Amino acid sequence: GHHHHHHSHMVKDIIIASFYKFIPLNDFRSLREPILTKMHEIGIKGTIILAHEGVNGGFAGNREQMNVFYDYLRSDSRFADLHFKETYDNKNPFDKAKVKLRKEIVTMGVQKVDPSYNAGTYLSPEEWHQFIQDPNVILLDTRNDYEYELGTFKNAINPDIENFREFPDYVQRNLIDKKDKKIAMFCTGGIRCEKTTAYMKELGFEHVYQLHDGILNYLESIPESESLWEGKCFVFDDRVAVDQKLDRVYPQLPQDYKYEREQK
Repeated sequence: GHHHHHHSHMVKDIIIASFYKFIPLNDFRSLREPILTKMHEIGIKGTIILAHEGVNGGFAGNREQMNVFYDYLRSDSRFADLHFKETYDNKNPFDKAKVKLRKEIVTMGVQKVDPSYNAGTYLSPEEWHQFIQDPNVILLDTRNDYEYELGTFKNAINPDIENFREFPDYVQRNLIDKKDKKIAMFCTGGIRCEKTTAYMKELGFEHVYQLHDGILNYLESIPESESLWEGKCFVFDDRVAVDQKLDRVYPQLPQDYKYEREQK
């Protein structure tokens, strides 16, 4: 019933969820207090970002805690189908519960980017695996410089940006003459590519593709022996990065990360 100690079958019994959803939230400001209160009651640590355009977050707890909190979030009909993508550790990688209100759930700094009309641009990990072996594909990391340096897909280009809002300028100065080229984009869990792909499609890019649910989805789906992933995958929490097995890198990476998704 949740009030009895019963250790998980797993040694890594802390669940770390990552999620996002683009859906208009007219009352998004009024959701902050109820969600935050439930995090406090249940003992969830993590950061959830709310905006008019939707929700994004990462948070952690044991299975009993996640059962209660998933159910709570999903009790809003607009969130009934939130997909919590899980990785696991033996430590909670978040220091406290935070809910932030923002202009965007991930800040690219461009006014009318509609991530609807992204239909046809998503590649599953299996499709992606085949797609990005083509040396003629422009394989483009959408992540920040600190992320790229820890690890990336084989042959991936680094846009060398400090913040996601620098991405449109990168497109404008580097890719505008390449609208008819195959361009494949990826990030940690998919959220940034939702905006980059929509933004570029509108600009007239005809062959832009994005890795569905990002690097973490690929690492879970593709066996390590075949994987085109190199190095470690940066994450926006205490773990700093995870390896191909989606485990916290050991020994622990320096935690001047810096972390949370608001800096992204």
